[PDB]
Amino acid sequence: MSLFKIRMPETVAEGTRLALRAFSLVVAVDEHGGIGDGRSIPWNVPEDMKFFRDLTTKLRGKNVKPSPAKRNAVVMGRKTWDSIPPKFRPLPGRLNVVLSSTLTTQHLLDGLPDEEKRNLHADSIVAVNGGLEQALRLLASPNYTPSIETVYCIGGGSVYAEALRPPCVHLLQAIYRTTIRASESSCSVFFRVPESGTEAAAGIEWQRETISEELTSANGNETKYYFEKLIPRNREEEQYLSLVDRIIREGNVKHDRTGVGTLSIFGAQMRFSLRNNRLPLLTTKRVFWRGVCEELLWFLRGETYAKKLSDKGVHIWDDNGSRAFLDSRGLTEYEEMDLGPVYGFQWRHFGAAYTHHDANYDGQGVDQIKAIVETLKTNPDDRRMLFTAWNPSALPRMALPPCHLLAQFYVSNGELSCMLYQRSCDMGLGVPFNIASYALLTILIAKATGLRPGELVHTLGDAHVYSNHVEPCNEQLKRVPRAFPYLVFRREREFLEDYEEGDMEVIDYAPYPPIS
Amino acid sequence: LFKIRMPETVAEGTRLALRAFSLVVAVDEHGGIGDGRSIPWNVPEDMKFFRDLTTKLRGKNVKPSPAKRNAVVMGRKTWDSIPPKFRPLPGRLNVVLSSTLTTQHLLDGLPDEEKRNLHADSIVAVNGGLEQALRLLASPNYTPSIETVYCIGGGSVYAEALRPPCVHLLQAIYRTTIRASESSCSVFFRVPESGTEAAAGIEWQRETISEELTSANGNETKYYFEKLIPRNREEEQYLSLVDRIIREGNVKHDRTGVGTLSIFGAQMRFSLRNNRLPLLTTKRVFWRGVCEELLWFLRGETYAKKLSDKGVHIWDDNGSRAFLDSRGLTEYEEMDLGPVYGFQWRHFGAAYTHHDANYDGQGVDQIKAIVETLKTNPDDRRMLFTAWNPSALPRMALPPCHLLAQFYVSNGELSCMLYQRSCDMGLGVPFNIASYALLTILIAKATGLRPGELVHTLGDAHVYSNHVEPCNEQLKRVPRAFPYLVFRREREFLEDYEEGDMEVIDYAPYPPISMK
Ligand SMILES: NC(=O)C1=CN([C@@H]2O[C@H](COP(=O)(O)OP(=O)(O)OC[C@H]3O[C@@H](n4cnc5c(N)ncnc54)[C@H](OP(=O)(O)O)[C@@H]3O)[C@@H](O)[C@H]2O)C=CC1
Ligand SMILES: NC(=O)C1=CN([C@@H]2O[C@H](COP(=O)(O)OP(=O)(O)OC[C@H]3O[C@@H](n4cnc5c(N)ncnc54)[C@H](OP(=O)(O)O)[C@@H]3O)[C@@H](O)[C@H]2O)C=CC1
Ligand SMILES: CC1(C)N=C(N)N=C(N)N1c1ccc(Cl)cc1
Ligand SMILES: CC1(C)N=C(N)N=C(N)N1c1ccc(Cl)cc1
Repeated sequence: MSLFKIRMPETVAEGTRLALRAFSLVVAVDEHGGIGDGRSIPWNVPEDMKFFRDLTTKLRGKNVKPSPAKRNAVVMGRKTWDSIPPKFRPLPGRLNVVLSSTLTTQHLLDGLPDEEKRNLHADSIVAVNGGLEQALRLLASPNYTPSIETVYCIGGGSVYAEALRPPCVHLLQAIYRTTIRASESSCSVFFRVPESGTEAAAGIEWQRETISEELTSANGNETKYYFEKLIPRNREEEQYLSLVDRIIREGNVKHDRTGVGTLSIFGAQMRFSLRNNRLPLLTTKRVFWRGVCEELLWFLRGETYAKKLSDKGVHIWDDNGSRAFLDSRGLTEYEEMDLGPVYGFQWRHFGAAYTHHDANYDGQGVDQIKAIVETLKTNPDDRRMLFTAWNPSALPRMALPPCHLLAQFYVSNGELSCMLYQRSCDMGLGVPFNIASYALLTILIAKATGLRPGELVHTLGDAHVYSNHVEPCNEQLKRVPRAFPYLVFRREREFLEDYEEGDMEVIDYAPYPPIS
Repeated sequence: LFKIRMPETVAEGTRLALRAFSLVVAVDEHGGIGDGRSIPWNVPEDMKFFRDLTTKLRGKNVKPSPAKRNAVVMGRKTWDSIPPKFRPLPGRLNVVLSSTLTTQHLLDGLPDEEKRNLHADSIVAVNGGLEQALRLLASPNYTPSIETVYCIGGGSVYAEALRPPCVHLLQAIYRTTIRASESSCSVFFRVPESGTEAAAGIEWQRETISEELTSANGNETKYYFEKLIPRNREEEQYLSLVDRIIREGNVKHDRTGVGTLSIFGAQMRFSLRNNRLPLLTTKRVFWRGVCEELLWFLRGETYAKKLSDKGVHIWDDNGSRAFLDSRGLTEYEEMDLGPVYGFQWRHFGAAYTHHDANYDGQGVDQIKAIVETLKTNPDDRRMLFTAWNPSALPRMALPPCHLLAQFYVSNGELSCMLYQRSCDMGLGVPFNIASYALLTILIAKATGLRPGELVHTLGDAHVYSNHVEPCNEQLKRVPRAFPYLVFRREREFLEDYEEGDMEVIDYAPYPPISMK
């Protein structure tokens, strides 16, 4: 359509490029915090060693063994790489990234005992002339992201130091620390977690997710040790968990005509950071992001024919798209799964006359989306940049009124912010989905106007919890939220409407398992 | 037929149960009101203070007439204490609580008949306690004619005012403490402590406390004043948001050079229960304008001359032959704004020619439909109306600032959520909280429901650059208790309601900002 469509700008890829890849950290220390006796660890512990081996090699989803197209990487200082017997070098099943200003990828290769091995481990060994940051940077490249599932900082006194301070600390998703109660090993380097509220912690609040019971090693000195997984507390996801909990403890009970019950409160707001490629996909329960992605893209394109979603295996619109339901809405003239002028149609053709989904609508009605894209690039402080699908005229003609019916954009310091207005909000499955959807829209719109993603604000109206969801939503409440993942684009397009779900990839999403 | 008919529960939805009052009292360093047998301390300054506060009216120009005067409530014992030759307290309605004395009884106790008749109007007895007295001053005879009620005494009455239900109605407490040389007392005055059950959620705070004064009564009596008020967290919601904006907002500049400090996304809640009217107290809100424009809105009016003809020129700038022409609205008579606000509320989508046309029946009447769903299916999650119509903004003098509102019904109370895109914290927001509270209250009256809560959601919240100094001044004032809204008479239809049908009682805002 070209002119009917919104042409992505040249900076399209400039304000969304992953600058630094997210990672985790594995480490062992003594009761005093020591980590290494200068070049060695005077305390090799069987259990801890197997743990490091398992943690760093295994992938999310059991039954999938590492391979060259999907594996984990480890980043280590040169002195650490040097402390590994050349015979066990490199650590198998992972991409070994070494920090060195004296050794090149080639040199590390030379170090391996024979040629054969040097060739057999060629794609598993690369040097980086820089510290952690330049390594995390190298990793974010198209070649390693999403290729490398998880990056693990396996250590080195200087790497751990770079990792625990801005900027690399803002990407540290988890800290796995093994504490061995050594009989005496007072080393040199102390590994310490910045305490909450101090300047060092840089605003981050590290809280345990899990702590193991004190254990006894099968080694020679029955050494005692324990494990701990530490994560950067997530206030953002907590807003959500707090609101669900309040609805369950204080919400009002209501049963509709169907006998469908719900607990609910009225009026609420949430904030979600969208900077540096941050996607707020909730962690205490996996979110259907492919479903989320396909539908948002479905929106911006002005679609109304749900079959396109159900063909790509997304069935969120079947119930409300059937013949039976449509007939109950008086839309007996609509093809099955032809919802009418809903969501997207009102976004790109407000007030246009609707007939059937396959008709030509180009140039019809007010294309709100195309004007907001144009105003942001010429008058970013305009206070009237908002779209609505809430059209009282077209409403009866719709399969049903839109739940997320209003959105507004704000600009400050080149950062695109978006406010959302959801009249009805199902906390259990609806709200998380909607948070992902609008987060995506702000990113895609940001990329189209030459701005950086900022924040997503969410205004809830009637936000409920189904009765049939109270218990499972209670189980979930137990879990403490983990760090959010990030989304990257593997390719850009010429027009906003051209983006496909595959063009982007969600990296480092470690959501808790399905509630039992 | 086009107008919204009021139900017969119209008056019951907002009947003023108890009228709001204040309490004046004197105590010694132990909290001794007196030895139950007359206050042993005549501290002249206190007497003139008492006389001044309880007699004068806010209108620093009106004299106490039976049509507009202050009331004074006291127990029989306190009324006896008043020298017969000085009964009743002149210039104030004397309200006496007694289970034996009668309106005629009190009267006869006064000597000469000349005053026994000139004061039949300023004396009245109530056979019951304080709670009954406030319920009696809430009748149409006293509210709003009585500008303010003053519980002036009796240990039994003070105790009642300090406990529910009467406390929830106490606007303030004036307490003078005397350095008592005589401890001859027995009953102690005590303001419930913050957080204790006795305080019933109310947190009493000092607005003012004087320095130690010395009476010219020849005894060197040391004494001091106090003005305690119920903490108004709700207005502090607004005071805080302004502080935050002024303190950390994004300074932007219009294309005309006009400056603003801003933040995007905020929310505020306001209780509309029991005739509570959330009119900020830190700066007087023009209620006569609010009320008239809202009414103007409900009627679906599009002609501002009708509002300017009532001393409300808020739309005179956008009603200019000049402004209008810029908008290309060349064929619009002056002051004809086009299909804005009200028009989209009652006629969404109708084609607009001139404010003269008859629109009855045209477009969608969002208000009607809500009022109906409200009385038959109060749980429906689609009770919201919008003024944001992209196909018709270009024909509007201006696009709506407060563009969307939704309703929610719980326990028979009506709540409302307002969405305002641009928000002038300096003048609009305060005005807009007023309007939508009024709107919510009237909607309740129209649907046999009780006013619940008003939720205010903001988009671009800003403080105009040249308002910093004034707002900073206002921020120094501790918010006072919100006033109450009442209704002298009712109506057969909602479009019929006139500004003079409701009265705003007990509104004691702080004086104008000394903007030198
Ligand atoms: N308890 C535990 O879990 C662990 C303990 N250890 C212990 O720690 C000690 C090793 O720590 P340490 O001596 O700090 O060694 P490291 O393993 O951190 O190696 C440091 C080396 O990494 C390189 N490097 C680091 N930062 C940069 C940078 N910004 N730019 C370029 N190169 C960089 C340099 O290589 P180059 O010299 O080539 O320029 C450098 O000398 C040992 O005693 C080991 O046993 C190690 C890992 C884990
Ligand atoms: N220092 C100060 O600031 C003040 C000092 N005082 C002094 O304190 C003393 C007040 O006496 P105290 O007994 O505490 O209180 P009151 O003066 O309130 O006298 C109580 C009397 O008020 C009436 N009353 C109270 N509650 C009810 C009710 N629910 N229904 C009907 N009638 C009711 C009764 O009249 P009845 O017996 O006829 O039924 C009752 O005996 C006085 O001596 C007065 O001078 C008073 C005010 C202020
Ligand atoms: C096994 C050990 C000591 N334990 C932990 N927790 N973390 C590490 N990074 N380790 C480690 C792994 C490999 C190398 Cl080369 C050095 C230390
Ligand atoms: C003047 C005095 C003592 N002082 C205060 N602060 N409050 C009262 N209510 N007073 C009072 C007024 C009238 C009567 Cl009859 C009794 C006490």
